[PDB]
Amino acid sequence: STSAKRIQKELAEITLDPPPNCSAGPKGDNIYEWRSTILGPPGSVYEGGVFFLDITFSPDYPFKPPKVTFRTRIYHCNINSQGVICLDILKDNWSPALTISKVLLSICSLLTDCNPADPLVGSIATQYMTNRAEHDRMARQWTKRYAT
Repeated sequence: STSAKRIQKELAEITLDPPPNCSAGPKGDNIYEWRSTILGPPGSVYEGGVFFLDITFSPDYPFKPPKVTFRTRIYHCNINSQGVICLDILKDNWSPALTISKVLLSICSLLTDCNPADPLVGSIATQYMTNRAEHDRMARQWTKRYAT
C-alpha cells in the first residue's frame, strides 16, 4: 500500500543514515509500530539520559503525521506527563514531504533547544525564562531519576 511502502523506504533510509544520538525501527513484524531510543544531547541538561519513544504510523501515512510520544518521563516545556510532544510538524505543519527521520531530528533538536514561547507545560516554560538555573537543575535531576 502507499503506507507500508513509504514506511519500508523510510526504514531503509534511517537505518543507513540515522539521526545523531537516535535510533528507530519496527517493534516487530507489524511495520506500523516503531520504537525509538534517543540519547540526551551531549552538552544538554538531558545528557546521559536514555529516552524511549513509541511511534505509530497511520494506514494513511504519509498524509497523516506519525503519532510519536515519549515513554520516558522528561522535564521539558514541550513534552507533557503523558509524553505528548508539542511540535509543529507532528500536528498542523506536517506534510507528506517529511519523513520519520526528519521528525526524529526535530525532536532531538527540541531537546537541545526547547520552545518556551510555544509551550505544552507553561510552568516549565516560565521557569526556563525567569530562573534558568533552577529549570536546568530540575531537568538534570529528572534525567538521572527517570532516564538512567
